[PDB]
Amino acid sequence: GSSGSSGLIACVANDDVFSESETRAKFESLFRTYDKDTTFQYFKSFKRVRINFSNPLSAADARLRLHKTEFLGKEMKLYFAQTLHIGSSHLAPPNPDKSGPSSG
Repeated sequence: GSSGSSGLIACVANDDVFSESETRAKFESLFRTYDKDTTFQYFKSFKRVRINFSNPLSAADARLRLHKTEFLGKEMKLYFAQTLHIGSSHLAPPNPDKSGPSSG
């Protein structure tokens, strides 16, 4: 699966978590602790946090180890990011180009 989806949309109610103060870290550590290549994307106003992982494994544990779990006293939620971007078969791409794929 060259291009696989391994993200998670964590919904936090603590408006503070959306600050550089520190409250944020705590939230990150929760996931970061698992994977180090995990990326975090905070969306102000949308009260959403997209956490991308390096493998479809951690993403799972990140849910059980989190979610409803009372995060600092406030219950947080987590949804499985549906795919990456719009799919569906469309106008086939133009002729390919020279390339040398490696093993996997």
